[PDB]
Amino acid sequence: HHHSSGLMDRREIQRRAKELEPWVNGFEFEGIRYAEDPADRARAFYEAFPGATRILELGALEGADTLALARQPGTSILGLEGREENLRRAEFVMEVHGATNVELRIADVETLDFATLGRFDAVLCAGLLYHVREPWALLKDAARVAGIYLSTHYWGSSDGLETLDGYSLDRASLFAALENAGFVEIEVLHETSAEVCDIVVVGRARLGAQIRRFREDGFVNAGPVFADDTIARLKAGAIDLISRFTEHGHVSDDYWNYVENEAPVLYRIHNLEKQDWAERELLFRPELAELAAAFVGSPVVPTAFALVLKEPKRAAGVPWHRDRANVAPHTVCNLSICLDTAGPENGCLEGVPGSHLLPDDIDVPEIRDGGPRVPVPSKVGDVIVHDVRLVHGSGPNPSDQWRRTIVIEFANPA
Ligand code: NI
Repeated sequence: HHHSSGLMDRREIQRRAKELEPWVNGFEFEGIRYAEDPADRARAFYEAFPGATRILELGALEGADTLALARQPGTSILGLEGREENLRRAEFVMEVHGATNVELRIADVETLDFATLGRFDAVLCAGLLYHVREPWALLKDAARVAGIYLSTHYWGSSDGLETLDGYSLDRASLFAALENAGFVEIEVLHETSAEVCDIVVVGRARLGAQIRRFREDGFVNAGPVFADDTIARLKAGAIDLISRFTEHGHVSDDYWNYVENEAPVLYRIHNLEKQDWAERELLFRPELAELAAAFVGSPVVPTAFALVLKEPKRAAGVPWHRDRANVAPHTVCNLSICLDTAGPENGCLEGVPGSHLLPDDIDVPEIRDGGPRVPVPSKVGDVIVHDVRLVHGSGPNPSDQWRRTIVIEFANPA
């Protein structure tokens, strides 16, 4: 009757499950109760954060929620646990279900330097905020690593919960802790009583909302990234390149130019990383690939470099188009380091929101004239991120100002 298998054998699953006793929530697997709704909350979690490929769970006892979040493909999970018993139980659960895309670490979140972990797309704080003696600092530490699925409790109001370090948690001190942490975009999904109450909120800080709009609209002004110096060096090198055709007498296949009397107008420097640059190293700065990584996916590689130029007065517009249409949405993005201030009357970016989520075969003039054609204002230093499927264009620059921009294409190696 024996000497056979199981549909790891269920006998061995029973042995190692009984070996790690006691279990706090038990352990079931394929129907059988071995020891005495995470998938639902996980689907809600990905409904709140759709493009998450680098999630970080906090307080992953037994890995119940961890396994749930690891179901979605292309996902990498780091789960931190305080007690090593629960850690070995969770490691066991991952071993059984075959979740090879999960790392479980033993770490106390109360005395942990959160900068060591890195940057994460989303953070799951499921039922532990009411275990720390100062939860606001926990939320702040969460903000340093762009979105949180918080599921916690709160206390009515009437009874005075003193006033400790600026916070009374009640509801006011909760939303004030999330606000002071950095999460400016808060959405309550589920929630009251005179004493113990429950609440489940979603939080997006700066860069997080930028991800939301980049996914919905297809383009975002993600502000600056560099800490002084290198941007002005990029501008100086760029003007150093424009002076080759203008001030000197340069000519090559990468100086794209186009009637009578007036000199040919230069509008694009193709293959910018390959040209004679003293500052092309700045094209490989980690902040750029890190930003494009935060918007697209974690492993990003720069695929194309270019320098688009709007000369003063003479510069004409660029027709509306999609850069590439043979890729899935939210897969390849363009970053645009704006070396000059750009306004609607200066030849700045214009996009049709949501056009990146349209089919492959389209008629560009219909999408263009249909609209809306919304402009993307930018200051010198801002970085514009947009999807390659986005239908985008601009008008001409008839004013005295230049309008120079560095465009770099970041894509997933797949
Ligand atoms: Ni384009």
